[PDB]
Amino acid sequence: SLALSLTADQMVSALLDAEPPILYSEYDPTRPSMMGLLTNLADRELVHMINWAKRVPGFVDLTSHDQVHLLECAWLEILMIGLVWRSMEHPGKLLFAPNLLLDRNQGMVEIFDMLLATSSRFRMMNLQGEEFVCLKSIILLNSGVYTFLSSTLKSLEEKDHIHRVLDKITDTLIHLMAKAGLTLQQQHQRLAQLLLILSHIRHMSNKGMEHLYSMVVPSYDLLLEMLDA
Amino acid sequence: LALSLTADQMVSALLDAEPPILYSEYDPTRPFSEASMMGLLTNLADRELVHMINWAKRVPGFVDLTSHDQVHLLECAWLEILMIGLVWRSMEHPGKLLFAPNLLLDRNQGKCVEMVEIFDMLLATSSRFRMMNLQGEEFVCLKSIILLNSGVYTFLSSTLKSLEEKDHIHRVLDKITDTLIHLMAKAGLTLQQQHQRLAQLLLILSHIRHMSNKGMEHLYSVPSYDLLLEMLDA
Ligand SMILES: COc1ccc(N(CC(F)(F)F)S(=O)(=O)[C@@H]2C[C@@H]3O[C@H]2C(c2ccc(OCCCN4CCCCC4)cc2)=C3c2ccc(O)cc2)cc1
Ligand SMILES: COc1ccc(N(CC(F)(F)F)S(=O)(=O)[C@@H]2C[C@@H]3O[C@H]2C(c2ccc(OCCCN4CCCCC4)cc2)=C3c2ccc(O)cc2)cc1
Repeated sequence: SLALSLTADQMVSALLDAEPPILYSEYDPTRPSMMGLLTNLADRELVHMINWAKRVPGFVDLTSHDQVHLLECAWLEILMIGLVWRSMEHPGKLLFAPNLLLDRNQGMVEIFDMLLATSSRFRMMNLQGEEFVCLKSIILLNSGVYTFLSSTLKSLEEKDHIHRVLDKITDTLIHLMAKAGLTLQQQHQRLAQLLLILSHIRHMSNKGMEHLYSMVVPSYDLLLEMLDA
Repeated sequence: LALSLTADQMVSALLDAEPPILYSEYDPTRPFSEASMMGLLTNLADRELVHMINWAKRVPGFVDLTSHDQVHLLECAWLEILMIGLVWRSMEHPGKLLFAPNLLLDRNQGKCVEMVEIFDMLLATSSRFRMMNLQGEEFVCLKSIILLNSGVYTFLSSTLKSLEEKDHIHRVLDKITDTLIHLMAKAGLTLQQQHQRLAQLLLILSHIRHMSNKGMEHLYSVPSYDLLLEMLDA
């Protein structure tokens, strides 16, 4: 596997090159709904996410089935971390798209507040683009790894592979911090601080999901089809 | 005092603060029904909660926070703490959850649901801990991280006080991180292995959050603010 042979700098480069573009809401600036705009935006982001996933080093070494399970578990967290990153330089506001910039007053409010808090945390920490892409990849690989239903040798090799790629991403994060001039202590601390926020993103994704089942999630089969294509 | 602790004193303080393992209500009618399974687990959890508050009060830095912030952290973290305790106890019992020494359940007895899905996840966490050879000293660090980290991002914070509280939480979390690293360095791990193992332990916390959320979601009808406040004051 090419992925396990990458240096820190090549891992960063691969992830930066794979980044999807920032998409616009289909809001017509000449025409005078919220869920409609977000749904349409998310549906377009999802197509890019599948193609971005395929470019995350190590991801395509997995079976199609395991690729889908990871996307199933991670998709909402990935959209959410994207949103939080885009919003970082806009305190008090969520930048769903350049033409859909919302404050607290608008759009559940609970989930909004949590997204804003994550954004403030990223700002306070001076989160860098290179760090962002590492975290986004970690979410993809980590979110679904503990819930693989299979007991075959293959499933064991797949889990092991995921853990090895996650270790590479960890090495990458540490290398970026050492290059930026952080001491060893600061490196371990900052890595912990970044990984701990992932647990908040899991939470937000779960609450988002919970607030939905008062009323569509991409199915296994839909995701499998999108991967195959 | 908490920010002046060395790695070794932090470990010591956490080890000394560990709550006892409780027993489930003696001699329930077996086999279990949904109602009585939930009855036994609820009673067990309610008793564990009192000990958890006493344990929390001894986590270095926790009692420096306002009562209000102490409660908010326990509110967000309590189920994750019970869950990580269960996973730790179950580590040396593959395929089984050790709710208590006298309540050791295998997957088959999860099917008393609406349960089995969350059981499977708990078992997977237990196997992950086993495979990684998770040590007691590491466990107590992780459990403290959950307490301090789970509720820290959802402080409705405008005041300088709220900012100093959050800063304090982050400084104590940094100390726990240093502590975990020190334990790993002492155990003989290289620098690379140290960073990797720390990452692997912290990433499991995200799965424990998930299990806590799903547990909550599968609840078809939580310790109140007032209960938690009262237990802290006492
Ligand atoms: C269905 O899944 C959820 C889960 C939670 C919520 N939410 C409202 C709550 F149900 F919770 F009340 S939410 O958590 O607040 C969610 C976070 C943020 O706001 C919502 C939203 C958001 C809306 C709608 C959507 O549908 C797209 C999926 C529909 N498609 C998938 C497969 C093809 C056909 C159907 C996804 C995402 C956001 C978003 C958007 C973009 C972004 O780049 C970043 C963030 C809403 C929907
Ligand atoms: C039988 O039907 C199900 C259905 C699902 C599950 N669950 C999945 C499974 F665990 F079986 F795999 S579970 O819902 O996720 C939940 C996790 C675990 O089992 C339940 C339970 C649990 C019960 C109750 C409770 O407090 C109840 C209320 C507490 N008090 C608050 C204020 C005063 C009044 C009440 C907390 C916790 C557990 C526990 C318990 C202790 C522990 O040390 C570790 C774990 C289990 C059985």
